[PDB]
Amino acid sequence: AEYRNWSKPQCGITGFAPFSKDNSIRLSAGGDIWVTREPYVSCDPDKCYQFALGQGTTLNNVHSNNTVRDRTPYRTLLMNELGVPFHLGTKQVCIAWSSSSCHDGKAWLHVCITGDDKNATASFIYNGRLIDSVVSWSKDILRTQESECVCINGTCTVVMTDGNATGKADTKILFIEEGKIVHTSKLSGSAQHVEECSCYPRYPGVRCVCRDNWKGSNRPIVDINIKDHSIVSSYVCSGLVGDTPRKNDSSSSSHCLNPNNEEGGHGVKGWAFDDGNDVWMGRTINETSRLGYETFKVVEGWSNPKSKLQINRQVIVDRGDRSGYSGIFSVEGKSCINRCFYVELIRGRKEETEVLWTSNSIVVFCGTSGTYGTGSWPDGADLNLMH
Amino acid sequence: AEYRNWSKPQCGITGFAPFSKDNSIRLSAGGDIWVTREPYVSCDPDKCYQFALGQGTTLNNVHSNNTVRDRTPYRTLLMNELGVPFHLGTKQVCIAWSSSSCHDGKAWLHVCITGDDKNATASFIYNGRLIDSVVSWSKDILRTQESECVCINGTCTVVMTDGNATGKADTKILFIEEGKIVHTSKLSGSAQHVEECSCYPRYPGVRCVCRDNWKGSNRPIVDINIKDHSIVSSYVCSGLVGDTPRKNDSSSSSHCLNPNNEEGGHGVKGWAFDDGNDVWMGRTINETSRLGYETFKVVEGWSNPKSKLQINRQVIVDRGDRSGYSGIFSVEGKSCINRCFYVELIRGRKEETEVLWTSNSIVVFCGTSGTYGTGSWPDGADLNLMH
Amino acid sequence: AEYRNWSKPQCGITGFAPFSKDNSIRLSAGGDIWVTREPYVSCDPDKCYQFALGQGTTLNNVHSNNTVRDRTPYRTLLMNELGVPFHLGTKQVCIAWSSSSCHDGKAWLHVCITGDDKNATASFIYNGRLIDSVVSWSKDILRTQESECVCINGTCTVVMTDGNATGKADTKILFIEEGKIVHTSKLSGSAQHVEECSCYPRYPGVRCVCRDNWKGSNRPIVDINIKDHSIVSSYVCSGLVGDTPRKNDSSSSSHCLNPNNEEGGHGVKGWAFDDGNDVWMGRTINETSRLGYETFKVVEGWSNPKSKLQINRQVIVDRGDRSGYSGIFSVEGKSCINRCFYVELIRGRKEETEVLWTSNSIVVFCGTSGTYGTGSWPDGADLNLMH
Amino acid sequence: AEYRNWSKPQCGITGFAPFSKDNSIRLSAGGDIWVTREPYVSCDPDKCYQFALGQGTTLNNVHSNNTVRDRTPYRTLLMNELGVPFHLGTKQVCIAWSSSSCHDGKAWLHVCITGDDKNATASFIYNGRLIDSVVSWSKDILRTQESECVCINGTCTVVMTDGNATGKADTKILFIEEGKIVHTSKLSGSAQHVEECSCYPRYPGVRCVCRDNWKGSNRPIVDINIKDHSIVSSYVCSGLVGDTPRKNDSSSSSHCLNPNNEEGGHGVKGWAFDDGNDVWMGRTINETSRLGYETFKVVEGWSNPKSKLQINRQVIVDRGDRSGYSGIFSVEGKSCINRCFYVELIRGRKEETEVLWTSNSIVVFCGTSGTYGTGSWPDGADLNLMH
Ligand SMILES: *[C@@H]1O[C@H](CO)[C@@H](O[C@@H]2O[C@H](CO)[C@@H](O[C@@H]3O[C@H](CO[C@H]4O[C@H](CO[C@H]5O[C@H](CO)[C@@H](O)[C@H](O)[C@@H]5O)[C@@H](O)[C@H](O[C@H]5O[C@H](CO)[C@@H](O)[C@H](O)[C@@H]5O)[C@@H]4O)[C@@H](O)[C@H](O[C@H]4O[C@H](CO)[C@@H](O)[C@H](O)[C@@H]4O[C@H]4O[C@H](CO)[C@@H](O)[C@H](O)[C@@H]4O[C@H]4O[C@H](CO)[C@@H](O)[C@H](O)[C@@H]4O)[C@@H]3O)[C@H](O)[C@H]2NC(C)=O)[C@H](O)[C@H]1NC(C)=O
Ligand SMILES: *[C@@H]1O[C@H](CO)[C@@H](O[C@@H]2O[C@H](CO)[C@@H](O[C@@H]3O[C@H](CO[C@H]4O[C@H](CO[C@H]5O[C@H](CO)[C@@H](O)[C@H](O)[C@@H]5O)[C@@H](O)[C@H](O[C@H]5O[C@H](CO)[C@@H](O)[C@H](O)[C@@H]5O)[C@@H]4O)[C@@H](O)[C@H](O[C@H]4O[C@H](CO)[C@@H](O)[C@H](O)[C@@H]4O[C@H]4O[C@H](CO)[C@@H](O)[C@H](O)[C@@H]4O[C@H]4O[C@H](CO)[C@@H](O)[C@H](O)[C@@H]4O)[C@@H]3O)[C@H](O)[C@H]2NC(C)=O)[C@H](O)[C@H]1NC(C)=O
Ligand SMILES: *[C@@H]1O[C@H](CO)[C@@H](O[C@@H]2O[C@H](CO)[C@@H](O[C@@H]3O[C@H](CO[C@H]4O[C@H](CO[C@H]5O[C@H](CO)[C@@H](O)[C@H](O)[C@@H]5O)[C@@H](O)[C@H](O[C@H]5O[C@H](CO)[C@@H](O)[C@H](O)[C@@H]5O)[C@@H]4O)[C@@H](O)[C@H](O[C@H]4O[C@H](CO)[C@@H](O)[C@H](O)[C@@H]4O[C@H]4O[C@H](CO)[C@@H](O)[C@H](O)[C@@H]4O[C@H]4O[C@H](CO)[C@@H](O)[C@H](O)[C@@H]4O)[C@@H]3O)[C@H](O)[C@H]2NC(C)=O)[C@H](O)[C@H]1NC(C)=O
Ligand SMILES: *[C@@H]1O[C@H](CO)[C@@H](O[C@@H]2O[C@H](CO)[C@@H](O)[C@H](O)[C@H]2NC(C)=O)[C@H](O)[C@H]1NC(C)=O
Ligand SMILES: *[C@@H]1O[C@H](CO)[C@@H](O[C@@H]2O[C@H](CO)[C@@H](O)[C@H](O)[C@H]2NC(C)=O)[C@H](O)[C@H]1NC(C)=O
Ligand SMILES: *[C@@H]1O[C@H](CO)[C@@H](O[C@@H]2O[C@H](CO)[C@@H](O)[C@H](O)[C@H]2NC(C)=O)[C@H](O)[C@H]1NC(C)=O
Ligand SMILES: *[C@@H]1O[C@H](CO)[C@@H](O[C@@H]2O[C@H](CO)[C@@H](O)[C@H](O)[C@H]2NC(C)=O)[C@H](O)[C@H]1NC(C)=O
Ligand SMILES: *[C@@H]1O[C@H](CO)[C@@H](O[C@@H]2O[C@H](CO)[C@@H](O)[C@H](O)[C@H]2NC(C)=O)[C@H](O)[C@H]1NC(C)=O
Ligand SMILES: *[C@@H]1O[C@H](CO)[C@@H](O[C@@H]2O[C@H](CO)[C@@H](O)[C@H](O)[C@H]2NC(C)=O)[C@H](O)[C@H]1NC(C)=O
Ligand SMILES: [Ca+2]
Ligand SMILES: [Ca+2]
Ligand SMILES: [Ca+2]
Ligand SMILES: [Ca+2]
Repeated sequence: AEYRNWSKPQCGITGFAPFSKDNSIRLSAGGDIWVTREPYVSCDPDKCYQFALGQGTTLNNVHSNNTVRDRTPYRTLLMNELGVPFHLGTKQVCIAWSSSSCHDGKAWLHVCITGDDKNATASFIYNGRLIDSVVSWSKDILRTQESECVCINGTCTVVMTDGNATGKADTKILFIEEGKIVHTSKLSGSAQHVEECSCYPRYPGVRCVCRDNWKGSNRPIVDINIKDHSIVSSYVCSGLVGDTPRKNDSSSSSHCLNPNNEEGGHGVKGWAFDDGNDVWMGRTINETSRLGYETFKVVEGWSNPKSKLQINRQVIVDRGDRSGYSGIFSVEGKSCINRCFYVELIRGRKEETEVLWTSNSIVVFCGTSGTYGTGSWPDGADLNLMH
Repeated sequence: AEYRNWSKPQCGITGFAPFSKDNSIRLSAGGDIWVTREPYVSCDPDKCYQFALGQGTTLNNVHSNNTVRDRTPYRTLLMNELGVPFHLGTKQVCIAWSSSSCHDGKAWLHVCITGDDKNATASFIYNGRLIDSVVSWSKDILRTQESECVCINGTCTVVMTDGNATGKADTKILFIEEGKIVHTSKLSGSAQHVEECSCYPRYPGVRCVCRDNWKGSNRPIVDINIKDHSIVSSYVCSGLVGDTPRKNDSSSSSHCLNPNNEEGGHGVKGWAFDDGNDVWMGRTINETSRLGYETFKVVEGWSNPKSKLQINRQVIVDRGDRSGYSGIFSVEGKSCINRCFYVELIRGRKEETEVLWTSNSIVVFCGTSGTYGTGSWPDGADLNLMH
Repeated sequence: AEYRNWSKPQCGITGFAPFSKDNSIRLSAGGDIWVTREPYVSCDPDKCYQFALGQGTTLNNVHSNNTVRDRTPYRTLLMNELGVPFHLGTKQVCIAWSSSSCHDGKAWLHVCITGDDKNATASFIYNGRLIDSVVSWSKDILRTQESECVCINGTCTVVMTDGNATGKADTKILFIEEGKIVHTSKLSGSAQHVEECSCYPRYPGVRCVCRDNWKGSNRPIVDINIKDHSIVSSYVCSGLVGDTPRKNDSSSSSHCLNPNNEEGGHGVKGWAFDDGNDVWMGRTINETSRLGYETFKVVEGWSNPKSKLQINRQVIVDRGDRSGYSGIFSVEGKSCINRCFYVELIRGRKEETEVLWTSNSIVVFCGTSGTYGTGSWPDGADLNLMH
Repeated sequence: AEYRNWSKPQCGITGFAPFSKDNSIRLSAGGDIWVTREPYVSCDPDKCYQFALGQGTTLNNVHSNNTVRDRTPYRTLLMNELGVPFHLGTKQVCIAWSSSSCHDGKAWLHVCITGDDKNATASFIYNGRLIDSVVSWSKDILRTQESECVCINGTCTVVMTDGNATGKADTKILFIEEGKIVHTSKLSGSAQHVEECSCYPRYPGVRCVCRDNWKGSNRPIVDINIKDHSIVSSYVCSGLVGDTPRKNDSSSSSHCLNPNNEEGGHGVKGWAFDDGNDVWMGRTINETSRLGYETFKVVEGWSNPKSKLQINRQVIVDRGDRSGYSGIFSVEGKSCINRCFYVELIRGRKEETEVLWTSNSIVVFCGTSGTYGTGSWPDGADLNLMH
């Protein structure tokens, strides 16, 4: 077995085709299913896997009460093959209320953060063995991507943040080899606040589209040179911005090198990627809450901050149904690298009070060069009947 | 590992021997079992697998209400080893309310159709990665075989239909190589309406026996030349016809090249195959509803439209118990290709109103050259006790 | 991989050491567990597997009512690794209300009998594919060993019976190669009635100790020459007889070549094997019902019909707890062949009326050349609490 | 595959990082989970596994009543991959109310003790086959380590004890090769009473830190020469003693070669290991009951009986939550041997009377040479809600 290099061109993409759906919440009304949140997908050279942060409990279970909370000692990283719902046979690969995983061609790396908010620990687990660990450096919720990291040759990059979420924080890029931290780079550039990055290989390096909880609804970009460990950062230029909350499509604006100072203070994990000067992106349909999910291409949106020209829109989750985090993963093919994405479908507290729990299911789409129709693939659970 | 060619003679067949039974519904009264329909079987070079379209729910579950419906966003293709019932550990391999799967000797191909009725998407997934996709062409429920496809050398064929079910529709044969659609052929011949084909390798090509919802109770045949992509079609000549509804065995008639215009408008998935001039077939026992299942050979039934001479009848499901879809799969042996079949055993709405759900179990028989007795292997669940 | 020959000497045996216990019934009071009976054990070159005839239902399930019945269309052969209880993920390898399985070094063979009592079908499944089948020859419950068969070189033997149980029947020995019946030998010798044989390799051939429902409480022996397919039969000489019902140890008698005409009409599956002129055997402790299980060696018991000299007695199940069928399996070691056995622990109807079901758990002991203590390992479920 | 030698240096350790947590009890309030106690961890060259002594029942199950008892015929050794909770699919690898397991690089060895208290049997199972067994020698609860054994070259050592727990007993060290007992050494040295040893490879030999139920709260040490089978024993010198009950840190004393005669009569399984003249150890936080768990290094604590200078303290379980047994396991790396430990988190009777059962979950930490923060990772189940 060989290290991955991702040294192939991105595949031609006219849009996205359905790929997987787990129906986790619907099953949990008649079965023993983990309570989860912050899920993601990542693939080794053979199969794809779905991950999520468990809440140390099943859904039909007294311990699912108050699982809206984000950090407990009971949260672990769950790992299953894509399409296998999180049942009692699921392997808990580490302790974590924030995590990232990736496969370098030979083995899995998991970055797992747990412990106290003001003094958390990141554990680096490679090939099933703990290789390294680092303590929180700003003493304020050390946290990482909640989606897959990227390994090129033998070196994996992962973006971690520590500090005030709605303000100035310390973001670092770690370079990890067989689980060992071999270098640490500070975030550099014009992206001020960066969190929950959705990274993807863009040979010779790594590109990430992130979440800005501070001063903007246009997403930060972080480019990682995996050889000299240099970092450049900016924002997705597209005048159609990708975060939530945001202004409506008439009033919204963006900049290539600065936050847009529109609907700052909040945000959501999301993704985008470049196709020449165009950008492919997803986002919630509703501008203020996490309802619906839509995907489209913005013509010149990767370079033109005034471009509002979208095309190839697809509705993934219709506007009336709940969405959540979303993120990108990459799949190596015969001759090109495809881009896929997952959407977290959050149900429960606080927005829905019929139940006491908070959990999610997922839906997964993959890039295609063929043709496709329309549809909507929501969570589909009836919370009024789950009593 | 090598591509399959199926370049062996069909095995001598005196009838069929019991092979597998899952008891899915009986278990679901005391366990967490998927609600399913439209199941089928297919084998890689080593093991056999059972597939079905899940309904995104278990049986003992509030979400099993109204699962008589055929297309929802929650339906996925379930895949287990043959004999393993669909429990919560079952892998959902794709999103689908219509599907087909086959193994070419190296990896699995899944054809998965989901989305809106008037604008559905077929996803082509090979070796766990999405390779291609195509949109509905007639904007009227793009749909496929609900049983295994067939791969010869590296090329898999699958029959898809789009358009009016009880009338004129557009049926195409797709040629797929490592998940990529390499050619598309239009249905040609005297079979007017063709749906839910049961295909089997008949080297050098592929043969299918299908369902005619339009003008006939004799089953359409489709012959696929896998090299030049040419298509010839006709009907099973046998005066004992294989569809449901149908006329009684005295009044029924058939033609080799035309629908019999008897009990048109309805139908059911089924199968048949040729043994020289004879045809081996199965069908429901009751002429008007899906009750019972019987298998027999019609002497000269593959070529004589007037032949009503059956022999080697076996009762698979006695006349008083519910059956459903059935289909063929092929198993490569040491020196010959065997033919096997599955029978869907449907329970629930609308015909049985004691419950609110609709699901099935299955029973599987394989061709034999030995001897066999008699029996009946129904679903066996007591719906009156499942409250 | 190579065919097994079992061409090693039997290991030195001073008794038996605990090996595995599944606690199936205790678990079923708080989990989804198959209802089973007639279990057995068999090992491929790497691991050991436990088999049983399922009743097409779990225990906590309305369909477990009246599972005292022996033959239904819903019974299947369950197969798990030894120590894994029969949960919903268990593979049902075939349809069967009577079965036998063995591994020849390359793949598994399963002999599976199902269908009507007066017209049953034996299915021969090798390496996951149906290879052969045979119909009942006496039209009276074709039935087989309910324990492992034995393969030497490439040839597996299995003993099947058809006809009146409490009288004259037709017993045949089948020789099976890669699932194909290559020869059939009629039972020959002085063993008149032979059923539910417990066979074990005794190179160059196969030896079986069986159950006589007709005229005796001393167990029949069947020796199978695997090359010329010749059969010799007799009885276990030991004056301490191995069947149930039987006379007390003072009044019991035996013969090497004839049934003892004591407590004829009934019986139970069991086992014994030779150690020079000595016999190692197990049997129920109670003489009339299936209570307790004990193992011992009878000095000269393999050749002396008057020998009542036992030694190395071990209690496996104390006299007050329920036992059932038991049987032998063989495990190839570095330089010798060990002998092990399982005991079925039956609970439920008809003897226990607190519940409506009938099922079993198992306990497994293996031959040892070391030392051992005492104990008792019953089923341990409290049926009064399972309501 | 090759035998393990553990011929690498111990890894540099600044403390311990979180590694795994199973949340077994929280899940059992909404799922079918084994009742267990006395768990441990052990790793083959590829993955780590979690073991425990099952009680032959699940938690939500009438048979979990009175599972505070230590020895029943229903207790079996459960084995799962680390992180997979003990669900109904868990393999019961042997019968045991006391056990030890280890992997020599080629296969697993399990030492399994069951049977009567005054006449128990140890079964030695290697590569899935029973190879040897030995009877109790002092006729008073033959018992072993309840954590992993250690194999160097092809030879595994395991420490077993038989006799009065709160007094003089007979402790032997067994040397096992491919499951066969090849030598037996009597405990020799100044450690009088030795039980439940936590052993770890310290090339060229094996070192164990044990529990003294007799005359001391300082832990016995046993050094095993794996070539000449010689045994030296002593006590952990550290003036901060590792057992429970114990005196407070001001009043406690220790000796290198004698029990401290403080809080004799009781004790708990635990661990420690040497780092030059320093000792790394864990222990309960509360001096008298099994509440809390803390880890630290005692400067010169491996050689100085008066040293009370601790540093690098970490709280594993805060002082108000229940702990239990703990033990060490070793993980071979690229160039060094790491040391990890597990902590049993006991819930239920007798200390907690809201429920009738007694069970545990676990938490696992691994040695690290990086940095870490703080936290507390208790069991987290709410027993008041589990009714
Ligand atoms: C079955 O499924 C398939 C696959 O899913 C479906 O096909 C997909 O359908 C969707 C939905 O329509 C399409 O996405 C939309 O695309 C258009 C852009 O494409 C159109 O316009 C292009 C540019 O045209 C202009 O220039 C050309 C010269 O270059 C000139 O000729 C022309 O007259 C015009 O001036 C055309 O190139 C393009 O034609 C091509 O494609 C056609 C297929 O669509 C085909 O017929 C042609 O042959 C040719 O190949 C095409 O006409 C986007 O406009 C659109 O996004 C708007 O609409 C969505 C709702 O769909 C809405 O959510 C968005 O916000 C956005 O709406 C804003 O913009 C509109 C235009 O500015 C405006 O009308 C709206 O009111 C709204 O304005 C608001 O926002 C803007 C900023 O965005 C702001 O400034 C305003 O103030 C205000 O706030 C979608 O992205 C897919 O491309 C299409 N996919 C494929 C592969 O074909 C199919 O529908 C399904 N079939 C059935 C039966 O269900
Ligand atoms: C911890 O666990 C271990 C391992 O499990 C336990 O050790 C095991 O213990 C069991 C139970 O005792 C033993 O099995 C029994 O074995 C004896 C046979 O062995 C004894 O007798 C041998 C022959 O002695 C005669 O000849 C010699 C000369 O050859 C002469 O010296 C002697 O005086 C006598 O004349 C001896 O060789 C043998 O000694 C050897 O072993 C000893 C250990 O046991 C050891 O001390 C010696 O050093 C030496 O090595 C030994 O004394 C069987 O008799 C016995 O079976 C009877 O008892 C069981 C109940 O245990 C009962 O169910 C059976 O039915 C049977 O009882 C019938 O026969 C008896 C004798 O005829 C009679 O007294 C009974 O009333 C009864 O009679 C009825 O049946 C007969 C037909 O059977 C009928 O004709 C009558 O009319 C009537 O109906 C057991 O098989 C194991 O061998 C032993 N295992 C080992 C490895 O040591 C240990 O007990 C446990 N420890 C603790 C503390 O729990
Ligand atoms: C985020 O997480 C990280 C990682 O977990 C946290 O960092 C860890 O924090 C813990 C908790 O403090 C530390 O463990 C404690 O370590 C100290 C020993 O280290 C201190 O003392 C050393 C010796 O100092 C002496 O000598 C030097 C010269 O050699 C001289 O300069 C000095 O003045 C003094 O005389 C120092 O080397 C050491 O400094 C080093 O480390 C510092 C970081 O801590 C750093 O600032 C320095 O730069 C330098 O590198 C340091 O000052 C142990 O004393 C302590 O154990 C005591 O406390 C725990 C509670 O924490 C208690 O449970 C123990 O029982 C014990 O308390 C007894 O002893 C005390 C001293 O004797 C006494 O005050 C207590 O009352 C008590 O006495 C009782 O017991 C004794 C016997 O034990 C008995 O005789 C008495 O009668 C009585 O019964 C802990 O082990 C970790 O080392 C530290 N880890 C790391 C990697 O840094 C961090 O806190 C977290 N951050 C946040 C914001 O949460
Ligand atoms: C996190 O950072 C934000 C900066 O965005 C801080 O909020 C600012 O606080 C000052 C002083 O109270 C106000 O004048 C500003 O209006 C706030 N800014 C915004 C954008 O609302 C916040 O206090 C920081 N948190 C901590 C704990 O330091
Ligand atoms: C689907 O096709 C059928 C043809 O079989 C159409 O039904 C026919 O409709 C015409 C006009 O209403 C009637 O005169 C015929 O008697 C019908 N034929 C039969 C066999 O019943 C049907 O309308 C078509 N559906 C659509 C949506 O076009
Ligand atoms: C085929 O099945 C149908 C039911 O689908 C049977 O028709 C029923 O017959 C009984 C007795 O004649 C009537 O009371 C019912 O009203 C009928 N049911 C329905 C739904 O129409 C029919 O008898 C079966 N045919 C054969 C040959 O067995
Ligand atoms: C099965 O065989 C037994 C022979 O063991 C038959 O039972 C005998 O029947 C005759 C005639 O009724 C009686 O005189 C004998 O006493 C019976 N023998 C015994 C040992 O009880 C039995 O009838 C046979 N069953 C069938 C269906 O033929
Ligand atoms: C187990 O050993 C202990 C020795 O520690 C025995 O307890 C002692 O018994 C004597 C006589 O009754 C007392 O004088 C001592 O005070 C006891 N010692 C302690 C430390 O409490 C105990 O009896 C032994 N058990 C058996 C069954 O022999
Ligand atoms: C160690 O744990 C024990 C309990 O095992 C604690 O003792 C309890 O203390 C409270 C408050 O002092 C008393 O009300 C209880 O009666 C005690 N319980 C028992 C069972 O004795 C003790 O406080 C703990 N010690 C430390 C240092 O935390
Ligand atoms: Ca934002
Ligand atoms: Ca029809
Ligand atoms: Ca008998
Ligand atoms: Ca002690």
